[PDB]
Amino acid sequence: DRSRVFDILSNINIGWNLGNTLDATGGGNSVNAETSWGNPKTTQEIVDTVNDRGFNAIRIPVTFANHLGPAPEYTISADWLARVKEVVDYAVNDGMYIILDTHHETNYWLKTDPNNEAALCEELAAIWKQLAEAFKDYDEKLMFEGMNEPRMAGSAKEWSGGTPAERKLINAMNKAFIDAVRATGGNNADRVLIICTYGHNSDEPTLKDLEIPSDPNIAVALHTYTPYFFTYVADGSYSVWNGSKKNDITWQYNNIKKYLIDKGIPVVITETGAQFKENTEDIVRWIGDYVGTLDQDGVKCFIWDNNIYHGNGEKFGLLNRSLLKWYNDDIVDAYVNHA
Ligand SMILES: OC[C@H]1O[C@@H](O[C@H]2[C@H](O)[C@@H](O)[C@H](O[C@H]3[C@H](O)[C@@H](O)[C@@H](O)O[C@@H]3CO)O[C@@H]2CO)[C@H](O)[C@@H](O)[C@@H]1O
Ligand SMILES: [Mg+2]
Repeated sequence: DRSRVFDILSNINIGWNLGNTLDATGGGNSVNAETSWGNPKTTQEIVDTVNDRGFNAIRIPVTFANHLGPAPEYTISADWLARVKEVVDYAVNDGMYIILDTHHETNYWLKTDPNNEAALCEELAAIWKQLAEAFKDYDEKLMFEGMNEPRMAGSAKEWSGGTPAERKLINAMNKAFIDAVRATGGNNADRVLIICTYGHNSDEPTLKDLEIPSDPNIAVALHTYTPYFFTYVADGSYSVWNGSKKNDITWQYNNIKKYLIDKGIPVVITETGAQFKENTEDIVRWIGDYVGTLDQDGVKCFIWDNNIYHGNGEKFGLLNRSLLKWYNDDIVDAYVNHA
């Protein structure tokens, strides 16, 4: 019976990622990593704005790698831990629902080599122990997401669910994450712990191989920027949404139902969104089909927002952080009013 996770999650309207921020990897062992990819230092005002618009839930991606001491302790540098805590606290002050993850660890130590299971499991555990300790007293609105898109970068199946041996590794790493957090006690004993598939992929073979922990206070995370060719820019990508491709979303959702929802397993889309391609009207329609699909079973999603809209890059930006204004209110309206 996993109904406690469902009740907690049902309180979310819809979520928002503080993207390209604490996940950013410049600056080395320093708090400047936060601004290394060109975003301003996060403020209470920024979080207020996110919450006030209707995003009562927030994902705070954090890349810890460069702020970790040497193995085997992997001590998180105090300055970095304190800063992460500050940013989390912004959301706590606003009584928001919060996901804390580890993020671009995949650039560093998190390489899904089955033969290195122990070392990977131990490092993940050593990081989450310290995090779980630092957030021991935080209430049930704070959730942990162990990994972000855990995978072997450059591998043939990097972005399509990895290999069978890798997926078994993921199951072991998921288990190590849960184990380390539960062992810290306090509010971490029944805290919602959000696990993931290889690369956060949601294809049937990726889902089929997913070991579901017996721990009843967990949820499964997936990333679905579906369809890829609408949401991203690439050879073969399009910006028109007439509804013809709704099937690609429908098809994928049924697998998620088949393997998770219809077994009573909580599911969360911890990342989704569409890059701006001068196509407000189309994205609004896509949001209707996509989020409306998730709303069929009360599944919540968190929108990726990297604060890139005018300039070059992947245009997932929605909140102009420096002006505390939204880049595109029609798109945002569709998100926050999805119900
Ligand atoms: O999963 C989120 C992740 O997506 C990354 O893009 C991946 C896509 O996930 C994947 O669907 C796509 O597959 C396409 C392939 O790369 C193309 O070359 C072409 O052959 O068609 C495929 C569609 O079946 O690959 C991309 C490659 O990046 C994003 O990079 C990343 O931001 C995000 O986290
Ligand atoms: Mg308690």
